Amino acid sequence: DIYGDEITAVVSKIENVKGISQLKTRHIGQKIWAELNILVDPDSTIVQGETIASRVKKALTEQIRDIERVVVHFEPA
Amino acid sequence: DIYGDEITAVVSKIENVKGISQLKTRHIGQKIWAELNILVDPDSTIVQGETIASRVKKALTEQIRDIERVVVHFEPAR
Repeated sequence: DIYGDEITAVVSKIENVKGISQLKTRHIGQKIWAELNILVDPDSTIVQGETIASRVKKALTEQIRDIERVVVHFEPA
Repeated sequence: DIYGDEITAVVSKIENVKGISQLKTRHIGQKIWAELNILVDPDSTIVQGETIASRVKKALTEQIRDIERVVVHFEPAR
């Protein structure tokens, strides 16, 4: 959904992501350290999941300002 | 994320919390303001959810005295 936090907004537009099971953010003033767990099709390969995780990472780091750190883990839908 | 883990660790042991959907910590000096959305049984009532969420807010304020301020929201799991 695009009406929640900025990260979830970025991720709602990535077709192959079906959900975020867990979003953890740390804030020291404007600076953001993030850790996410996305849900992808459970019959995806592990390399397919990685690819999507990299896609999400890339999207987040260019679309969102003051990202110090972002890790994306993937998990079955 | 030191408090991240510490928070997750405490909530992990609270009966009827099925998961953490969202954790936000903000550093204000050397104290912490935290905001969590916890996962509870979808078939419980709202007042049972608020009961669980208050148990979490207390466990966290007590066990991590670095945390000045904590808000807990809840929402349904699967």
